[PDB]
Amino acid sequence: PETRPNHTIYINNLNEKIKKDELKKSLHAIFSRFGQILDILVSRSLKMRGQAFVIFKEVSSATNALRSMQGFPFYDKPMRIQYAKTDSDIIAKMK
RNA sequence: AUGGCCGGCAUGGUCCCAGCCUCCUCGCUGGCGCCGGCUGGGCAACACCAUUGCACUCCGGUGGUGAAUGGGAC
Ligand SMILES: [Sr+2]
Ligand SMILES: [Sr+2]
Repeated sequence: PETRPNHTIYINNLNEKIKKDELKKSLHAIFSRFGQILDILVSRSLKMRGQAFVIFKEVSSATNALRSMQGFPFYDKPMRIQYAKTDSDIIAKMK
């Protein structure tokens, strides 16, 4: 099943050995160029490890980010990027 | 002494220097002889195992101390 365009991109296949704080910092280092980021959500729990949500202010940023960085080698692993299924809370609280 | 508790045995002492050791006051006002048994805390770090997982509620499991020695002064 495919996903529809979204403010938020969902990244998985991330290196699970990286600490939350550093992972957010690094993700920002490479994704900020695509547009203003509202937040980056990372959790190292059993269910949510290896994954991240990057919440852009504009959908065009998310879209550009998804196209350009698909398969990007990151901590020695190719990034897999999709649109999030649903809107992040940060986004609902505006639009 | 050890995260806490006990037993067998060995071993002259107090300082100074260097090297090493550790999940549980990484520190020079901790520790670094032999062997056996009992037991608590915690995944914070570290390691291993499992996990490819769509969140906006912090939240998988297991492991270790079964550790580390030389030199000088009195
Ligand atoms: Sr110790
Ligand atoms: Sr853990």
